[PDB]
Amino acid sequence: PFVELETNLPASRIPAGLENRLCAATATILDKPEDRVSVTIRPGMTLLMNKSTEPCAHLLVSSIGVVGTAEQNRTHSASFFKFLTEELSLDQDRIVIRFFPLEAWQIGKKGTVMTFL
Amino acid sequence: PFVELETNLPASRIPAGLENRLCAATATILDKPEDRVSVTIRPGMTLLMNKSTEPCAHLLVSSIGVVGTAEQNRTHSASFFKFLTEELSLDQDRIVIRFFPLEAWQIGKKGTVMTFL
Amino acid sequence: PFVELETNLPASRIPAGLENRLCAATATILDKPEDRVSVTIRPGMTLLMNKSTEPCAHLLVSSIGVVGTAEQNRTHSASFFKFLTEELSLDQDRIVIRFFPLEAWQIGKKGTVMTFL
Ligand SMILES: *c1cc(-c2ccccc2)ncn1
Ligand SMILES: *c1cc(-c2ccccc2)ncn1
Ligand SMILES: *c1cc(-c2ccccc2)ncn1
Ligand SMILES: [Cl-]
Ligand SMILES: [Cl-]
Ligand SMILES: [Cl-]
Ligand SMILES: [Cl-]
Ligand SMILES: [Cl-]
Ligand SMILES: [Cl-]
Ligand SMILES: [Cl-]
Ligand SMILES: [Cl-]
Ligand SMILES: [Cl-]
Ligand code: NA
Ligand code: NA
Ligand code: NA
Repeated sequence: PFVELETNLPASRIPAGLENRLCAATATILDKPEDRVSVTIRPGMTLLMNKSTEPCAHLLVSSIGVVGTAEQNRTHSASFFKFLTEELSLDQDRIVIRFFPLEAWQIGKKGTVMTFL
Repeated sequence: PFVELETNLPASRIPAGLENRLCAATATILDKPEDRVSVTIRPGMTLLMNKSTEPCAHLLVSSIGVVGTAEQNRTHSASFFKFLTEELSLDQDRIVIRFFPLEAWQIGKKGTVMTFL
Repeated sequence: PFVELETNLPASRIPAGLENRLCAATATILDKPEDRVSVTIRPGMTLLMNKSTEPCAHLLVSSIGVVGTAEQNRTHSASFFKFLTEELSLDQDRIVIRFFPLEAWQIGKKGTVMTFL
């Protein structure tokens, strides 16, 4: 899986180790091996949500066949929201998630793609 | 909708309130409620366009069923281009747009997904 | 094509001209005109890979009908990996690639979309 957290919060205001905790949370929420989860945090960007620029964040979740249905994404969202709101000290209205399902043929590792690994 | 503007222009060189104006422009161009439009600006990144690193920008537009056909995207592009070129003081050749259609099941809000809202 | 390199390496530690060289490498690897290749580099972001935050990078490759099959992506990956590992001084285990196929109708240029150009 790939998890990206983009926020208008400055790096300094972002809880140390958030990437680690988020890595773990992801593996659990999506039920994928922790050591294959990639976390990326882009802090200090300019963000506007609900015509407001108070602190807020976007969470992008990309994974293979686990985020392709409103069914499971609802469950995921709940978990992630619970995680982020807590960690970042933000209210639900200041967090949005986007799920992108992927396929092994589009993921490249060790000079090839998942498909041949 | 989700609008992301990534540029090699420094934050300082980016017109104050651009996110607000872009938020409004988006709602109009795509005909979606203004209060549900998310704008993100990543300034000061390294960008190369046409083997050149002079100022330029990328606009990413994600929305539900309104950017899925060359038909409507042509209309959108025209509007967005008119907006950006003006605002950013860039020529057409220094701006590129990418449209990504989305589906409520992949958008998470308030601990669930659009699908159940 | 669109190539994005996101890394936890600081801008200063990123080899001067990397975008240019990467632009060229892309055109070659994907066999698309060099002057239509867009390169973006986001340095100094927070990245965790294999539960580790040592230097690492993500490469996102978006293009029209050339990165849609494990077949060709394997070839691409090999090339890109060879390029990045070399340039960035990173081992294979610290680089991940993601391929996103696109369609002219979703790419906007000169106030319209590729489709009408
Ligand atoms: C998330 C997970 C993976 C992956 C790769 C190998 C084995 C398990 C999981 N790849 C990309 N993103
Ligand atoms: C753009 C628009 C929306 C949205 C959500 C609720 C009601 C209207 C529009 N969501 C995501 N992106
Ligand atoms: C990559 C390549 C192109 C493009 C545009 C015009 C002519 C050739 C190639 N567009 C977007 N990304
Ligand atoms: Cl920051
Ligand atoms: Cl902001
Ligand atoms: Cl996965
Ligand atoms: Cl800046
Ligand atoms: Cl630049
Ligand atoms: Cl929408
Ligand atoms: Cl940096
Ligand atoms: Cl890091
Ligand atoms: Cl292309
Ligand atoms: Na951070
Ligand atoms: Na800005
Ligand atoms: Na750079």
